[PDB]
Amino acid sequence: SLIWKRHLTLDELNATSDNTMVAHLGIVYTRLGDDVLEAEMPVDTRTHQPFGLLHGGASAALAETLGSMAGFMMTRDGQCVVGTELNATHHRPVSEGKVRGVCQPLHLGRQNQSWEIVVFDEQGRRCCTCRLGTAVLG
Amino acid sequence: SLIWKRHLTLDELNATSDNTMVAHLGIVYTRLGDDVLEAEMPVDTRTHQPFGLLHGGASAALAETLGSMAGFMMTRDGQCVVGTELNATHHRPVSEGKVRGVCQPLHLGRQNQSWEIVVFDEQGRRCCTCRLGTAVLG
Repeated sequence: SLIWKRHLTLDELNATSDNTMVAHLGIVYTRLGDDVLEAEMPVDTRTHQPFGLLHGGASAALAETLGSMAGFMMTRDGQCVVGTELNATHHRPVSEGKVRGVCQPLHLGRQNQSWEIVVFDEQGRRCCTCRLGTAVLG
Repeated sequence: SLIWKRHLTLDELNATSDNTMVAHLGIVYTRLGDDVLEAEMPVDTRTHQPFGLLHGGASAALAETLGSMAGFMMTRDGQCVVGTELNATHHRPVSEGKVRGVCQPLHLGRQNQSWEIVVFDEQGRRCCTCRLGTAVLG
């Protein structure tokens, strides 16, 4: 079932990243279903931590990016959304290729929402589990 | 697939609650699958907050109870687990009847573990989403 209130295309979605942290990290929206939003991010110099692994901060940023956008797509003209609470558990390390974030809703209220964001490595293994709470300012 | 390393019956599981907070709140283990554990808890004077609704602290207690026991059945003679990090998002209110918590693994490590616990009201509606990290000692 389609849940989105705002109907946009991937090209339009990616156009919002221009000149923001999203583009600075190479995050690209890659899939938009009826009730799910996906984006991929590279594991290189821009998202690395000392030893060469994926920085725990990059995964967090990817999650915050997806939850905010999905939340936005659930609002109507004149409304706005803002990320209020974030938590994340780092299960496994990643050192090469790209990771893929999958965002799905857990609760959709008219005043606030809760989104799940699981991050997988190119082998399909879950490397990070996050949850983001948002507030609608509409 | 069977994940448990300790094999116990629901009868044995409930017997461990004697003289603990689990029994004090009337929590009962109600289902044990290959890779899942469930328990139910009453929504009454024992678990209410001053305004007559289910106390968020009770939902949190049900979750820590579930993740801890599942963590325990994941260890062998001599070893032990301990809850280290817990978070919870309260989505919807409940005031009567009972709630049901469903616990499943997110990550099973030789040293760490991460468990998902979702709590539903009698209508099958999600009322709270939690995640508990646990450490395995030995």
